[PDB]
Amino acid sequence: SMLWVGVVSIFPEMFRAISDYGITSRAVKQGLLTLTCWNPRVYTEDRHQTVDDRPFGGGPGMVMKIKPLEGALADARQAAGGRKAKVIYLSPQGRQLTQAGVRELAEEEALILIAGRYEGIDERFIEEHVDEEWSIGDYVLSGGELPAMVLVDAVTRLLPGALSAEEDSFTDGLLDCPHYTRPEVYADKRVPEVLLSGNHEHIRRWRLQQALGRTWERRADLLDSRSLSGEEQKLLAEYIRQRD
Amino acid sequence: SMLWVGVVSIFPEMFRAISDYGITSRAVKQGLLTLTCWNPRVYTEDRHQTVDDRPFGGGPGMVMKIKPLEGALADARQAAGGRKAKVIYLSPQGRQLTQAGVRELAEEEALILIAGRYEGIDERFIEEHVDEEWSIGDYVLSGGELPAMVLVDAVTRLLPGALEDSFTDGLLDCPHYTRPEVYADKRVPEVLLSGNHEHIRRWRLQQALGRTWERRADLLDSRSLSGEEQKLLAEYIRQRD
Ligand SMILES: Nc1ncnc2c1ncn2[C@@H]1O[C@H](C[C@@H](N)CC[C@H](N)C(=O)O)[C@@H](O)[C@H]1O
Ligand SMILES: Nc1ncnc2c1ncn2[C@@H]1O[C@H](C[C@@H](N)CC[C@H](N)C(=O)O)[C@@H](O)[C@H]1O
Ligand SMILES: [Mn+2]
Ligand SMILES: [Mn+2]
Ligand SMILES: [Mn+2]
Ligand code: NA
Ligand code: NA
Repeated sequence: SMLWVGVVSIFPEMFRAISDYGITSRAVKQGLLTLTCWNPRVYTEDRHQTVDDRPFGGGPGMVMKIKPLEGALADARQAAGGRKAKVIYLSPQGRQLTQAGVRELAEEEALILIAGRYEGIDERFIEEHVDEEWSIGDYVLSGGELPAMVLVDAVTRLLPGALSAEEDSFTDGLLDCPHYTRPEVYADKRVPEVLLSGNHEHIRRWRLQQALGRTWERRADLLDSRSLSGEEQKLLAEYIRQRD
Repeated sequence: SMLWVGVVSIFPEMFRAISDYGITSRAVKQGLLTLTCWNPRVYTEDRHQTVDDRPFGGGPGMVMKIKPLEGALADARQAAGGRKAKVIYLSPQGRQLTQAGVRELAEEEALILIAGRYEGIDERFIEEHVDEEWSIGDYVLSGGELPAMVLVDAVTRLLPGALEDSFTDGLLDCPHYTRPEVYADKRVPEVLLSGNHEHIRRWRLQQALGRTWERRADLLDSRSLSGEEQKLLAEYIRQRD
């Protein structure tokens, strides 16, 4: 396989959402992706120990112990074999996931994703064993399982033969253009005429202007980090004066 | 139920990740959350159950056809009953989901989440039927199913009785420690083992402030840093190598 992924989670069977459905399922079948789970409860000191314990200093919730996690990671590294496995902890305190980040992660041989639960995992585990911390965004979820599946799904799309990933939002810093399909007219709304009767340069130009315009209206910060050209400044100026 | 959620998806089986697990599963059981799926493949009139069609203007991929989506939303809106249902489309082109956004969505009685597939859904469906578009972040996924579950999970945490946070009041969370006191030559900070609530309260606030400053200074700029916090953060900064 092109990419080996090992997931450290207390709910391995949640990962059926990506292993049984979509591109990730197809990539596993096609052999582009190997997906494996490692339950920390199977690695406790003895069968009478929980993965979690009480936080030192008080406060709400439970914290995940270092020993169950350290066991699961050791066993997962062993299964990675000769691959250079990057150990990622899914955390709201990590590097914000972006398409550029997804392209970087898609070049790795192996990835060991650590899906936290409760209030989090012990800092000494992160300090010792985690290579990088990643966030899917600025919000708090109950576990790192949906974030790990978000990472895996975004990365898998970029694997050769998995799917257009070179016609997307955040590829050239722009948002995508609108998409239209049959019928030509639906509920008093017709498909733009350029898509129906325009040539491949008219379509290329209308699609670029719509992408520029949508990015300007919704995600202005995206244009600040992406210096527009003279063609684009003209197409966007036209969009602004014509949006109504 | 406190919150009714209807999901329009071609893979309703994927939603077992939230219906069988955690807080969302617990909230369904506790009756705080009603979760339902509406497969557009059931609102199609052919032998192989088609939801996709070819895009106008050319280019790669398929676009999701209106009729299957029209059907599933109509049926979902009927099931919402007398609830004020907000129709959200999960899109990388929508409003970026943040904790403040999660707090706003948690005040709604009903939500109809539209989980797209392929290259997207027809713009005329979004223009006609969708109230707001939401993104989970600046990256592209193959479908709107993981994003819809991300929304539902973040919102459910804020439902009274479902369960301070890393994006609440500006700051990121402090580090967490548990048993043993010493592991592989690494000991838990002494403040945490001491037992003085004010010492712990101030150390924890300082570590949050410090972690936010180091990693997410942007969060701090858009925050009302008190005299207590300015002092604790100044101390965090000056007392590090
Ligand atoms: N936005 C996110 N992106 C990636 N992982 C997340 C995100 N939100 C929550 N998590 C995961 O969910 C786990 C459990 C969370 N309830 C704890 C969050 C923690 N109390 C904090 O505020 O940082 C975390 O340890 C992460 O693994
Ligand atoms: N970051 C995201 N946040 C919310 N939904 C997403 C996100 N990424 C992809 N999607 C969903 O996945 C569907 C299919 C995507 N492959 C299409 C994305 C589209 N080509 C674009 O660049 O905007 C979209 O219609 C959305 O429903
Ligand atoms: Mn596209
Ligand atoms: Mn139109
Ligand atoms: Mn917290
Ligand atoms: Na035609
Ligand atoms: Na705190």
